[PDB]
Amino acid sequence: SGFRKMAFPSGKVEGCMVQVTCGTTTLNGLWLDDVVYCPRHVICTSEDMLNPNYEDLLIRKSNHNFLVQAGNVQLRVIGHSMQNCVLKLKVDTANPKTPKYKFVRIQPGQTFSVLACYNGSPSGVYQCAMRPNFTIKGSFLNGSCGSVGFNIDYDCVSFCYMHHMELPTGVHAGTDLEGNFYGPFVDRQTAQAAGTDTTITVNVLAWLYAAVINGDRWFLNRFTTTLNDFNLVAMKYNYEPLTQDHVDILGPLSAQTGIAVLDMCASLKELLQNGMNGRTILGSALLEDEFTPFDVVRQCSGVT
Amino acid sequence: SGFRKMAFPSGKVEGCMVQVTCGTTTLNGLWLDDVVYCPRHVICTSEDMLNPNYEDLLIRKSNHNFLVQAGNVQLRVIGHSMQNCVLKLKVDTANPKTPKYKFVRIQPGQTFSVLACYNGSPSGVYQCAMRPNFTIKGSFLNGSCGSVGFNIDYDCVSFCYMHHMELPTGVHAGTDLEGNFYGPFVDRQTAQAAGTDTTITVNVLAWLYAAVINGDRWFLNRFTTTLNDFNLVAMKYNYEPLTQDHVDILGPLSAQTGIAVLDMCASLKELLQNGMNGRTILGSALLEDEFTPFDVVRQCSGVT
Ligand SMILES: *CC(=O)N(c1ccc(C)cc1)[C@@H]1C=CS(=O)(=O)C1
Ligand SMILES: *CC(=O)N(c1ccc(C)cc1)[C@@H]1C=CS(=O)(=O)C1
Repeated sequence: SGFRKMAFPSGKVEGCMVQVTCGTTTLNGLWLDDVVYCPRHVICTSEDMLNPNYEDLLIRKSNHNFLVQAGNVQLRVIGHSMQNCVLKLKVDTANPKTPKYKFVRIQPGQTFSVLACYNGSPSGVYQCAMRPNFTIKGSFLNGSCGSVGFNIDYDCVSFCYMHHMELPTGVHAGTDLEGNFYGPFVDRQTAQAAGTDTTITVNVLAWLYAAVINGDRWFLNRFTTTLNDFNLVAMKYNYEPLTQDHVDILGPLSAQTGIAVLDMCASLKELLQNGMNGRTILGSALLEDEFTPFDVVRQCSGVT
Repeated sequence: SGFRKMAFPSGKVEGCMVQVTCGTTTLNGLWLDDVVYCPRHVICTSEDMLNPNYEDLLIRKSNHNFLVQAGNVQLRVIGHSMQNCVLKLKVDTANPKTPKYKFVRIQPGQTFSVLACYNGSPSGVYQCAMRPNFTIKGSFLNGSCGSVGFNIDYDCVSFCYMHHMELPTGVHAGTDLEGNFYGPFVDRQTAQAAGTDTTITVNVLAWLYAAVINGDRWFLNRFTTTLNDFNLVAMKYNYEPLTQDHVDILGPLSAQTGIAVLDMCASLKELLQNGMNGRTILGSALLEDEFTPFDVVRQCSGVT
């Protein structure tokens, strides 16, 4: 019993973190096989960041300008290329700690673990969601760029995020491992406002199921609703609209608890309309939206 | 910017987790040098748990009854001993992944990371505090016993917790790595009620500092108070009394923010007396008490 915001074990990714230095800019890189992945803005001074031409800036760079350090040992760079907003540094040694891994571009609502690093040394791990405005609510200080987000399925690390930018509102923007930004963000020190931070409705319902499963049941009510009725309420409270796909995805938690998804929607509706009246659910005073149905099932059935 | 419930990177501890099987009971063990540490109740059937005599139960056990499996490889047990409520299994091979480590018995209010394991495989990592009633609010399913809690100082893992018991109220009890329980708990399936779950006042103030540092300042007020006055309010709301030691410990956050600890106490007092009036602090609708001053300073200054 008990329900916790839980990150994947970070070992397999700790073994991939290196320091990348170009001139006097230092940040984190990801060493997988004989390639080191890092944000392309490693080649910028903060002067450069107001309006950089990365193609022009890169022309002044050579293999030997990219200093890569795995712990204390220096890696030899035999090639560099720009892919979208990341650099790929070909090194002459395959990382012997390379896990099985994939690159995946996640959708908003999907959750992942972040290994926050400074100078290629891991400082801590925490759980995130890709927000519906394609920001993440991270914890990232100066030098944390190149820190990566990941899921682990048994032996396989799926890398979904590389950290690039803190927006002036202290939320975070970054790329998949192909260097394509999530959302409309650019690696440029400009005006970039986040859109509406909408709540991930399907994740809140998953978390309500997690609560039922763990004893917290006070918010179960006598009522039901329809997808269309629930959605009117969702709109009013800047909740993502709930689809039949969301209902389907919640089926296993439905089945296990014996609460129809549309009954749980009616419970959520009442919570949106009445607030929690000073009570808590799984030790929280608001509605948590960064547990996926998959996260709840995993944590509620002890998957490794 | 941004503030997150952050666990230590779990790699160094992932490398110490093994499966311990005695008869038909399986749980997690900690492999450090040529010793495997596990809960002594590995030798019990759940029948045994109502009123076990561990000394008598152990007499029927031999080195060869303790099956230890590190991933797929079986370790050979050349010795076993009972220390308080843990077993120490002497194996014939030192763990080549042994980090630098200490055993430390933490005090209530202190926070640590838990690597939740099943069958010696890590499932996830999360942050905890030892509560003032010597419980922790974990997330632990059947087979999670022998899971350990830890802090990391640079290269050194300080192990402070081994998971033993879920109490009937779905909170968790366990031992330091010398097998001594935190609080009055016993490895026995009996009536064991938790005491008052009091809030860790010094940790809440630390978290209020973390909030100031990160932009959330709405709860700063015009008022100050005294240790004695604040403490009257603390008593009423089941907050730990605040000592001069707590004030001293908060000095660095005081200095960095320019808010006297007694001014922040007055802010907390108003929050206790008036609630948050539907507002949030660092994305939370209640007062977080499982960040230590040391945790806030660490996360706010990018320590690795
Ligand atoms: C994002 C990041 O961590 N940094 C960074 C580097 C370069 C640019 C253009 C923006 C941001 C850190 C800033 C200075 S550093 O320590 O070299 C890395
Ligand atoms: C605590 C724990 O994880 N288990 C356990 C084992 C033995 C006793 C007496 C209590 C609790 C799990 C229960 C069954 S198991 O899978 O063998 C381990």
